[PDB]
Amino acid sequence: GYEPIFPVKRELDLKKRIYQWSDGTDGYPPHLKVDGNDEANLPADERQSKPGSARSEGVGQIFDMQETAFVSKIAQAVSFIIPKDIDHENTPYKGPTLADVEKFNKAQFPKKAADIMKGRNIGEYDDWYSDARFAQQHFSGVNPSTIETASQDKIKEYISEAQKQGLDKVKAILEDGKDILIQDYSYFREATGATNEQIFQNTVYELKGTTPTGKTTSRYAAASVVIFQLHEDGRLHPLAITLDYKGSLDNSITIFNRRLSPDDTCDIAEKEDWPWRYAKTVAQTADWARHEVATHLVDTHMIEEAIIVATNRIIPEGELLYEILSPHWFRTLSLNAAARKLLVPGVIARIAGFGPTSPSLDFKGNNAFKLIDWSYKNFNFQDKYIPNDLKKRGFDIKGDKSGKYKNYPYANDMYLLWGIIRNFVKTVIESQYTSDHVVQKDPYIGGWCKEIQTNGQIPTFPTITTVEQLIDAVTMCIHTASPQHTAVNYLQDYYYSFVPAKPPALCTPLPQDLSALQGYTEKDLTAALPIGTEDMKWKDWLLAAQLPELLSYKVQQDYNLITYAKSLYNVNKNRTITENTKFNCKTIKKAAADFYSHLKSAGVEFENYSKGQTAGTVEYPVLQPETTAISILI
Ligand SMILES: [Fe+2]
Repeated sequence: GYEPIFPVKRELDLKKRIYQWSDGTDGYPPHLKVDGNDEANLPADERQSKPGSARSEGVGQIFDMQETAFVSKIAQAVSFIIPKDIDHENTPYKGPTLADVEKFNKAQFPKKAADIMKGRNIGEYDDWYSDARFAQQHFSGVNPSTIETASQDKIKEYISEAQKQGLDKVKAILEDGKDILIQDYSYFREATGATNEQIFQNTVYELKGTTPTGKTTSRYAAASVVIFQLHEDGRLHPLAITLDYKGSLDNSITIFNRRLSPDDTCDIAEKEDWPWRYAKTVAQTADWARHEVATHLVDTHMIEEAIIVATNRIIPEGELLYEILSPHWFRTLSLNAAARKLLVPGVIARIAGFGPTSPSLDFKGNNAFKLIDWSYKNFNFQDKYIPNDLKKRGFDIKGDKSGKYKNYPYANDMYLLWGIIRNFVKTVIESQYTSDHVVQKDPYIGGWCKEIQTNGQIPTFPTITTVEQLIDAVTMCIHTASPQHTAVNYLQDYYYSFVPAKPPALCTPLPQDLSALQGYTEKDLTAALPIGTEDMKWKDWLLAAQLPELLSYKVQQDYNLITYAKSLYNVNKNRTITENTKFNCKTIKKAAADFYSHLKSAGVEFENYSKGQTAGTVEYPVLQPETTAISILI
C-alpha cells in the first residue's frame, strides 16, 4: 500500500506554495511573494531567459538589453556632478532656453526609435504648449480614462471663485454649464494623509557612495484641479486650472483661461501667456503622477498580478477559466518584480515631487507608496468595466449622434473593443456554463471571488452568482491585461520624451499667491523644468525621457491580441485550448474565427475614429490590434 493521491488537491497545494501572497511590509499592495524581488526567486518558468529560447527556459527578455543598462547607470548615479560616460557637448536638457531644447528635440527625430510612433514625440507640433493639444491628452493621451463630468458642487465652487475674481464671462459659462468636464487630482492629499498646511516636496540628497554631502535639490508636486468645457463640435477647451487644491478654492490659488472658447484669439498669444503655460505645466505633473501610479501601475500591473496569484491558487490548470485567462499573463510577473525592485524606488520615487526624500530607507513612509497603496484601495473592478466606466464618468458613446465625442477616440475604440472581447468570452464561457446553476455548482468560482476579495484586497470584485457576472468579470481581466494596458503604456514615449510637454514634477516651489503667478515670465517656467547642468536636473530629464523609451518598445507580432485570436496559441503556457479534447473545441474555434474577424473589422473602425477627429488633432493608433499586447509584458 501507499499514500492516496488527490490530483486536484495536490496541484492547488503546490500552487499555494509557489504562488504565496506578500504580507504588506514591503509597502506595496498584495502581490506574488518574491524574496528581495530577485529573478532567481520567481517560479522557474515565469523568469527571464536568453532571447530565442524554448518557453520552458523562461519568458525571454522583457526589456531592451542596452536601454535597461542606461536607466540603471542613471538611477545609480547619485552625485550631482554627471558621470563622464553620460556627459555630452550636446544633450537634450542643456538649453539653457526652451527654444534651444525644442531645437535639439526635433534634430533627434530619425530619417532606437522602436515604439509605435517611431521616435516622434508631441514636440513635432510647434504648438505642443497650446490649450487644444494639452486638453486633447485627457481624451487621446496616456491617461484618457479619468476625465469626468463636474459635480454640481465643483461647478458652484468655480462660480463663487470666478465672481470673486470678477470674471462675469466665465461665471455665465459655468452657471449655464453645458458639458463642464473635470480632471480632479485634489485626492493626492487624502491619499498621502498630508494636511492642507503641508506642501508636496521631494528633497533629493547628493551622495558619495553611501555618505551624504550636505547638498540637496528639491522637486515639488501639486493637487491640481482642471475644469473644461466640451463644445458641440467635439473640441475640449480648458477654462480654469487650480494649481494645488487645499480643502476649498478660497484656500487654493486658481487661474482662469483668458480664452473662453477654443476659437478665441487675444493680444497676449498662447505662446507668450506664461502664467497659463505654467498652470498647464503644473497640471501636466498632476496627470503624470495619476497616470504612472493609479492608471498605469495600480489599475493594470498590480490589479492583474492579484488576478494571476488568486487564479493560480484556486483554479487548477486545464480548467476553462485558467485556459482563457492564462494567455493574458505572459511576462507580467517577472515584469512587476523588476518594477518593485528598480523602477518605482530608483525612478518614480526619485523624479516625482511627493517625497519626503530621495533616496529613502522605509518606503512605508514615502508618499509615492502611500499613493500606490491608496489608488489600489480606491480601485473599483466593476465600475472600471468599460460600459460602467463610460456611463459613470458621463459619456453616452452608445446614444449620442451629434459628433460631440469625435475627439474621444479612446471611448469610441474601447466601447467597441469591450463588446468584441465580451462576445469572445460569452461564446467560450457559455460552452460549459449553460445557466446560473452551473456557475453556482462550480467548485472554484466562489472561492476564486473570495480569494481576490480578501487576500487580493479587491473587495469590489464581484460575488459571481450568474453567467452574465462571470462573463463581465473574465472580460475585465482580459481588457485590463491587454487593451487597457496597451492604451495607457504604448504612447508614453510620445507624450513624455519631450519632458517640458509633460514633466514628472516641478524644480521650483509653487508661487505664494495668484498675484505672483500672474507676473510669471519665461524664466519662471524654465526654472520649474529640468533644463540646465545645475541642481542634478540632468538626472530628472534623462529618467523622465528614458523610462518611457524602456516601457514603450513596440510588442512583437507573436505576443499580439490578433495572433492569439487567429491561432488561440497560449505563448505564456505553450499549449492551445482547442487541443484540449475536454472542451467543446468546435464552439471555441468558432468563437476565435469571430474574434479574429471582429479585430480585423475593429482595426478599420479605430483608424476611422482617429481620422474623424477635429482637423489637425494628433492620431490615436494605440488600440490597433497588431500593436495591442496579449498581456502586460512591458
Ligand atoms: Fe506597463
